[PDB]
Amino acid sequence: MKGDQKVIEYLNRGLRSELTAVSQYWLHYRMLEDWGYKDLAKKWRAESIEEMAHADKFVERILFLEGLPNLQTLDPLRIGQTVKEVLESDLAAEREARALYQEGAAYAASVGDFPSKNLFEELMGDEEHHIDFLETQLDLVSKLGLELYAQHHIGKLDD
Amino acid sequence: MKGDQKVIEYLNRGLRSELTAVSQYWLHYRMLEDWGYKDLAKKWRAESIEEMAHADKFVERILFLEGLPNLQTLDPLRIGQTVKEVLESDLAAEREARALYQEGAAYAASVGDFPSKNLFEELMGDEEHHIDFLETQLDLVSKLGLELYAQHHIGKLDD
Amino acid sequence: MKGDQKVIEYLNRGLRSELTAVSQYWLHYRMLEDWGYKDLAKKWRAESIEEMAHADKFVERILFLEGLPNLQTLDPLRIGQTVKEVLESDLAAEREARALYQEGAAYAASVGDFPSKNLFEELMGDEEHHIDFLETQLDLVSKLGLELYAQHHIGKLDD
Amino acid sequence: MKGDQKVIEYLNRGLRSELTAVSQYWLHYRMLEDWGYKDLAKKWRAESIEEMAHADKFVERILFLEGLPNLQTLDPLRIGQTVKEVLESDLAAEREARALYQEGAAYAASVGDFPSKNLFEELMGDEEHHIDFLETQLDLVSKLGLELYAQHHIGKLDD
Amino acid sequence: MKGDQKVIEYLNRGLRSELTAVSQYWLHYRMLEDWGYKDLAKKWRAESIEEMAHADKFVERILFLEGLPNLQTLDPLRIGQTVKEVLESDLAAEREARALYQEGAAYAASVGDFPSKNLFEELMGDEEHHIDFLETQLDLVSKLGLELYAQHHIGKLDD
Amino acid sequence: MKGDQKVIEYLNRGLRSELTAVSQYWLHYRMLEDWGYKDLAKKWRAESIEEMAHADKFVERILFLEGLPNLQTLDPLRIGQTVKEVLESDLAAEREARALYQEGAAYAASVGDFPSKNLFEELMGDEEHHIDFLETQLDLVSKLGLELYAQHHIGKLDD
Amino acid sequence: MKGDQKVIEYLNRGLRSELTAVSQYWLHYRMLEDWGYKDLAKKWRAESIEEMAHADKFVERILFLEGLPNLQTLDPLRIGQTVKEVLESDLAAEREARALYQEGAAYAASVGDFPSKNLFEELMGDEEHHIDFLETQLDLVSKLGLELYAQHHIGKLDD
Amino acid sequence: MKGDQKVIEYLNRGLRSELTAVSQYWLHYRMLEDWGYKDLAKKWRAESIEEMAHADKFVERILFLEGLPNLQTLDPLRIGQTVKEVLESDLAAEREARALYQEGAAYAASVGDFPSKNLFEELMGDEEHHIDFLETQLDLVSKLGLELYAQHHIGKLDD
Amino acid sequence: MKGDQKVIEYLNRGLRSELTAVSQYWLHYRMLEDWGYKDLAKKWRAESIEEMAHADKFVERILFLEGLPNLQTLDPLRIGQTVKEVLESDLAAEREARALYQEGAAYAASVGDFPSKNLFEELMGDEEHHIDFLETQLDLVSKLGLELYAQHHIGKLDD
Amino acid sequence: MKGDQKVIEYLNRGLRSELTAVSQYWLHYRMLEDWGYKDLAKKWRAESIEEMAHADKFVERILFLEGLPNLQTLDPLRIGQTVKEVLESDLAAEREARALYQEGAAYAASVGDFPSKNLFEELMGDEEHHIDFLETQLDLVSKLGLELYAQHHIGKLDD
Amino acid sequence: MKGDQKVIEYLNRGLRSELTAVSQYWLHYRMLEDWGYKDLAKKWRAESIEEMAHADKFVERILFLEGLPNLQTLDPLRIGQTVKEVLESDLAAEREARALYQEGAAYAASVGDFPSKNLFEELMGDEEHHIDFLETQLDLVSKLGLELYAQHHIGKLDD
Ligand code: HEM
Ligand code: HEM
Ligand code: HEM
Ligand SMILES: [Fe+3]
Ligand SMILES: [Fe+3]
Ligand SMILES: [Fe+3]
Ligand SMILES: [Fe+3]
Ligand SMILES: [Fe+3]
Ligand SMILES: [Fe+3]
Ligand SMILES: [Fe+3]
Ligand SMILES: [Fe+3]
Ligand SMILES: [Fe+3]
Ligand SMILES: [Fe+3]
Ligand SMILES: [Fe+3]
Ligand SMILES: [Fe+3]
Ligand SMILES: [Fe+3]
Ligand SMILES: [Fe+3]
Ligand SMILES: [Fe+3]
Ligand SMILES: [Fe+3]
Ligand SMILES: [Fe+3]
Ligand SMILES: [Fe+3]
Ligand SMILES: [Fe+3]
Ligand SMILES: [Fe+3]
Ligand SMILES: [Fe+3]
Ligand SMILES: [Fe+3]
Repeated sequence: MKGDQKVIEYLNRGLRSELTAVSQYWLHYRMLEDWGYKDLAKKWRAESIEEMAHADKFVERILFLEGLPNLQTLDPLRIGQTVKEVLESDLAAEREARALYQEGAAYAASVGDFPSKNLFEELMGDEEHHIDFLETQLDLVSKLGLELYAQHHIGKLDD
Repeated sequence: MKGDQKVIEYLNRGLRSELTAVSQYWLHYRMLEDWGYKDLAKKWRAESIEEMAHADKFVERILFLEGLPNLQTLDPLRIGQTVKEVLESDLAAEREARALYQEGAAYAASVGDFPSKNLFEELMGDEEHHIDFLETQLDLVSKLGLELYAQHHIGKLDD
Repeated sequence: MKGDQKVIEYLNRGLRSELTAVSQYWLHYRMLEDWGYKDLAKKWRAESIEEMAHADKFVERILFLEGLPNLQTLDPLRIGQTVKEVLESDLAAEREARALYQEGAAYAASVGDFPSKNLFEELMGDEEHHIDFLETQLDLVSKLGLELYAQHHIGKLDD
Repeated sequence: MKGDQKVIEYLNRGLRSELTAVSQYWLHYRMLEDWGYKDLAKKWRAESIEEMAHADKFVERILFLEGLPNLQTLDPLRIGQTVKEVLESDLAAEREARALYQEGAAYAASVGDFPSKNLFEELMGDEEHHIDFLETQLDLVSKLGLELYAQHHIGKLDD
Repeated sequence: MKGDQKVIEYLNRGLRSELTAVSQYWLHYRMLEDWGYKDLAKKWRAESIEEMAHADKFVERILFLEGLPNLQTLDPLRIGQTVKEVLESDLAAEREARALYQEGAAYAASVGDFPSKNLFEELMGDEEHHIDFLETQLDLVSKLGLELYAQHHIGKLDD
Repeated sequence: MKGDQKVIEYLNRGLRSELTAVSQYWLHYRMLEDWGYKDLAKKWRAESIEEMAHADKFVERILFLEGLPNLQTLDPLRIGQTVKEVLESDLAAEREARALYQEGAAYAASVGDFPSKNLFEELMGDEEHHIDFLETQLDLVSKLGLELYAQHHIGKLDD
Repeated sequence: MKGDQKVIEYLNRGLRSELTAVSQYWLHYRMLEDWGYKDLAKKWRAESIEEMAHADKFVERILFLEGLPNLQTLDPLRIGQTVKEVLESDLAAEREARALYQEGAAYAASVGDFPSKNLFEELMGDEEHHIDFLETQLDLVSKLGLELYAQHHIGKLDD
Repeated sequence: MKGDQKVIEYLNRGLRSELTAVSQYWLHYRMLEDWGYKDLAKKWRAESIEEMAHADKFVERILFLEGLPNLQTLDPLRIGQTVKEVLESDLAAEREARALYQEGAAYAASVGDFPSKNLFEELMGDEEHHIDFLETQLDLVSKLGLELYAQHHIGKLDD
Repeated sequence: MKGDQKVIEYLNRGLRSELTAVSQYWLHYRMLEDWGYKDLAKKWRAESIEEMAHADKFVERILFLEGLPNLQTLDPLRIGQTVKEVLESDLAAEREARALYQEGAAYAASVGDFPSKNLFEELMGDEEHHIDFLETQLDLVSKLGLELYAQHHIGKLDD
Repeated sequence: MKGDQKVIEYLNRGLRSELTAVSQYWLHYRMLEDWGYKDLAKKWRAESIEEMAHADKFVERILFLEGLPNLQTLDPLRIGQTVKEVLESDLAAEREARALYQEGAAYAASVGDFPSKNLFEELMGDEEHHIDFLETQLDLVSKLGLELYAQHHIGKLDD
Repeated sequence: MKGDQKVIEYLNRGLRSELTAVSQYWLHYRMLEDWGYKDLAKKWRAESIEEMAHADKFVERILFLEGLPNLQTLDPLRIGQTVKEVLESDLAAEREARALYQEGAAYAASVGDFPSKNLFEELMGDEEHHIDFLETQLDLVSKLGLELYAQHHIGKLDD
């Protein structure tokens, strides 16, 4: 069905945001695993897979609206080299995603593309849940210190 | 609860749209069965039953808002006499439904009737899924030709 | 995440509305049980627990937006002393809740806080379902009289 | 059955005390969840639900004794801004509940209302168990320091 | 163990009160069955069996305290000739049982026989639950009229 | 085994009584169903089948005693045209059956045919149970009025 | 159904007999338990519950015959203070019950009330089974002496 | 319990009748098996075991009534030497049993020993069922001839 | 929570009383096993374990009230050298425990420590059940002689 | 079987050692629970129950050897008031138990009482396992500090 | 492995002891069965089978140590002709076995054959368990008399 070109543009900007989140969370999952925080690594793997679903939803909507999904590039990655830097890096990216979806939802509503508006509003609520999670971890690092926070999430050793 | 009269009017126009879709999909299901495309007939039966649910949701909302649901008339039916004409007939009807729900949702939002707005936005997304399906079938008829497309969906013979 | 102060205010006004509904439905459940209408008492218990979930959703959102949830006060209770007065008391409260959520949803939409808007629109639809229920009971009391209506819902005696 | 008016006043004071504890524990559950202490949040949610049952027990006894349960107001809430302050706030409240139920039980015994006396004595023992739990948490904070105590109860990360 | 003689006299008075309630409720169960109110008959059969357990509890305590249980006589029965009269007859009896157990409990406490005090307080609470049930049935008769109340509890016809 | 001729006569008079009861209850079952009292209709069907068993027991005994069972005629039917007339019609027939079996049992005892006496005494007790049922329904119609009595037994609507 | 007045009198005399047996067996069950003969106590509990069923059958028949069941008084109790006196006390009561039922059955037969006759003949056979049991226990006490007889039935100690 | 001496005499005459039936049916079972009519032999074994139960019931009643059961002698056996003679022999014995029980039941009723009367009336009905069976077999031999009747009941050959 | 010092002294006296009962019953269990009365040994083992739970209840309450539980000493043990002496020794001890808990409960009530009062009243009732058991065993020894009583409880031989 | 008197003395000294260990571990279990170290409390409860088994084994052996078990007194308790003092207190007691059993085993071996020797050698090995446990906990407190050690064993909060 | 000759001698003396115990317990099992004490017979059968295992353990060890097991002769049997003589006979034999194993264990320890020492110490402990059993039975015969002791163990009659 031919879609509004500017909505398609916002969907492709959202696709690039999600592809950045997928790789930034996956690399941070494998860095947390390499550092030995196996329970933090488990959660970051699961968050990267949640963003993979979001990327797919954008690809599907762009094709339905007869646009061309662009998966060639990502937004710049932010790679942390301590557990606190990983939390901070992912929080900054997720704030930028939320603001993009707020703008995409308002734009789509202004042209009557309510199903696209509802996809951006659904993803904006999911990114505020990711933000809540990341802010909470940084709250614990502030109140307990980074070493008590991270030690709690080392996890179990493999068989 | 007494509703906005113009919202009730949009809900009754949507009810008439859905009653037309129910009968137009059911007659096309039974025409596809009569022609021998039993897998296409199965899908059209299921789409007619999805529109029956949509009609019921409009009847329920109109009564809650103390209006009088009107099931006496349908919009003009479009009856195809080849498989491609059936696809084209149902696509034209479903585009008209989507545009009605886009307008009903915007109107209800402008008067603060957010539950009615959300019913129209939910049905608008479901009709874009029906549109996607119908456009895809016409894409296959364009790329393969009608006879290869239809032959694939003849289905199994009855016991 | 720091939220819009006026949205936080609407969420706290909604929290007070729900805390009033929880206690007003719970007291009416126990009054209906004391009067012997055990099937009406069962339904009012379940409605009070639905409003407990709504109160919790407001507390969670206010904290996420870094506000301070205020559970200290309720709106004035309306306590019925006949079954019809209980129906009327709860209907008047639920109409006031619906109108508050309609205004909170419109305000949050105007500042781009779409997840808060969607929480108010979800609760507004749930309160219209509660309104529908309460209006229907008062319709039956109007058409049958209070004693036939209430006698039907006396229920079973305890073992 | 018409009850002693002063016993009904103690039962209503108890109802206010429990309504305060329900909301103080629930807000503290959601604050501990917001801060990331998910095992402390689980336990405060369960203690709030224990106080909801106590509130219900008072509403039921007041109606049986033909009084009017008053759910309009709470005692002043004490909201803590650190985990230690939440423990201290709830301990102060629960000490005041215990002393009220000690007095309610003695009064009801002095007028022969032994079923009400036994409700106040049952709830006094329950509040001493709550007091023992909160004193134990403060004892751990005193011996280990707040950060070690609170880190132990961060809990597991959500799927 | 040799008991206080006056506590054994209160226990025997209680035994007579329960034997009266067993027979008054059983005759009323069979009268309600004879009249055709099979759901009211089921409930009075179960209340009679509850009073049989109370009678047994008194026989057991009297023998442990080395007294002689007296089952020879009952208090005067009150037999109702309409459903409302059966409710009133059993309410009057149960008010007299409650007042006896209030006095038995106070006496036994004053001589330190706390296990007997606790048997009388347990049975006083049970009789207040019976009193609450019978007051509730009379409340329904007052609000709906006897015929609507009794018709609801006719029950099902036997296979 | 050749039986007493006069006992055989009483057994054949009892067979005619039962054949009348079978058809009078079956026709009243189908009249109650036609009028919409489906729970009364269920009970009357079951009572007609109980009388079918009684008819068969008479046929079996008459043949054992080498008599000729006569199923050609019935006693005059009493057909009610309101629910109260159906109750009254069946009560009058069942009183006549009971009196016949009382006389048959006394006659058979006077000639030493104790197995026939015991068949009449067993059926006389079963007809007093049917009488008890019918008297109870007429008691409820007297105390509640016919419309409250019958409305309670309308039953459930068919799928 | 209006019954023979003198049959009703015999049924009420039988009801008083059974109410005496219920309480005399229950008190002897609890005396045997208090003395430590737990297997004798089990059997006496079960015999008291058999007499409770017999009392109920008299109440049901008296109401069917439109009489007034009288549960106000018992025949004089016979309370044993050794195991042999308990056996002797219950045997004397049960002989008096059997003779009453023999007379009630003969009277009811003389007026044609065969269902009442059969209730008295059924209870007379059950009381001869109780007599057989009690005579057998006294036979064992005669042949073995009371202490060997009673020691065998001390039973098992409670967990 | 000391019984009526003449009732005891009738019970002992009935015991002798049953002991004769047990042995006469058992010998005929084994003669029918020896002749090869295995289905007739099965039925005669089962009838002999039914008479064993009847003999035991007489022994039990005689002892309860403090008489001395006499199992020393039987009534003269009638031994058939063809299948028809076996049927005829057992029919003549069973007619004599039925007449004895008719007289025993009338005698016991005349002295008020209703439980003994009911044992004789129960056995008289069971012997009329045995008579019915035996008369039916002789009816088939009369209508089909002995060889067709007996051939049908040869049965299956043993593994 | 800081407790009343004199209530803590009664709780410690109770703890000493229970520690004495645990060891007196356990030594008596092993003496009855040594003598071969295996069913009496099973029951004394279980009563000792009941007193272990009572001891624990006192240690828990004393620590909650911030006292120091004293397990260093026992009251003087009474060791029996025959089965009758073991019964008498344990009865004397349990009478002293019961009187202590009667006094502890009255004292705690007089200072408003109702949870401690209720622990002493619960244990007073439990010790009256122990007293009833031991009095019953002595009653059997008095009526049957010690050898018949003890032989019944020798029990089964081990595999 | 009459045992060596000095072996019996060593068994009674061992019984006193175990009774001291039972109460010292049980009081420390309840102190650790009161302080909030629920996983340490679980382990100390289990160790106290292991010592209860050891006490019982001494009672059984002393009775077999015809001695008199003495449970009247304990060795002086050592009560810790920090987690490290509890570990130290129990280690000092368990070293004294091990040395007693080493001496008892050598003595019993010198008089040929090999089953008693093997009971002391079995308990000496079990007390070295308890020593190993306690030394390991004190090793962790030395290497990590008391607060890290104890925080790890706080455990889970109760439902 | 070639063993110490004197250890082999002690093992063969122990084998002869066990073969004597096997046959002496088996003959006493069958004498107790013949006299009718079926529960004593069951226990003696099981004890004979325990000694069969002990005999086998000696045969196995003697062969491992390259000796020649000698099963040709037994020690003199002691055959009781009353239940008390059977108990006394088996106790005297088992005391002699225990003393032999005490000496065998000390001898084997003196030559370093610790596995043989441990076999003798294991059997010495098992024979002290058999001694305990037998002494206990003789204790019961002393306190109750032989006839009360033996009557308790007559057991159940065979199907
Ligand atoms: C802050 C105000 C309250 C909040 C946020 C709240 C929240 C909740 C929630 C979320 C549940 C369901 C718990 C679950 O299923 O896991 C619940 C249960 C319950 N609440 Fe409340 N509640 C509140 C006030 C009350 C009041 C005022 C009463 C009665 C006076 C009450 C009585 C109950 C009872 C009895 C249940 C358990 C119901 C059952 O298990 O069937 N609640 N509440
Ligand atoms: C009117 C006099 C009484 C009547 C008609 C009566 C009737 C009954 C019936 C029919 C049951 C069996 C209920 C069932 O299984 O559904 C029963 C149970 C019982 N009755 Fe009575 N009863 C009477 C007096 C008593 C007395 C005087 C006592 C004791 C003082 C007693 C104690 C019990 C107990 C304890 C049971 C339940 C037994 C169990 O569940 O194991 N009853 N009674
Ligand atoms: C004579 C001193 C004692 C002896 C011989 C003893 C013996 C025993 C034995 C053998 C058991 C396990 C029972 C079974 O599993 O069948 C046990 C259980 C128990 N004991 Fe003791 N005990 C003694 C003192 C104590 C003391 C002083 C306390 C507490 C103050 C105590 C508290 C318990 C509890 C609570 C259990 C049951 C534990 C459970 O079921 O989880 N015991 N005792
Ligand atoms: Fe995303
Ligand atoms: Fe995200
Ligand atoms: Fe649709
Ligand atoms: Fe559609
Ligand atoms: Fe709500
Ligand atoms: Fe609501
Ligand atoms: Fe509370
Ligand atoms: Fe609390
Ligand atoms: Fe009661
Ligand atoms: Fe009651
Ligand atoms: Fe019939
Ligand atoms: Fe009938
Ligand atoms: Fe009876
Ligand atoms: Fe009886
Ligand atoms: Fe027979
Ligand atoms: Fe027969
Ligand atoms: Fe205790
Ligand atoms: Fe005790
Ligand atoms: Fe130990
Ligand atoms: Fe240890
Ligand atoms: Fe051996
Ligand atoms: Fe042995």
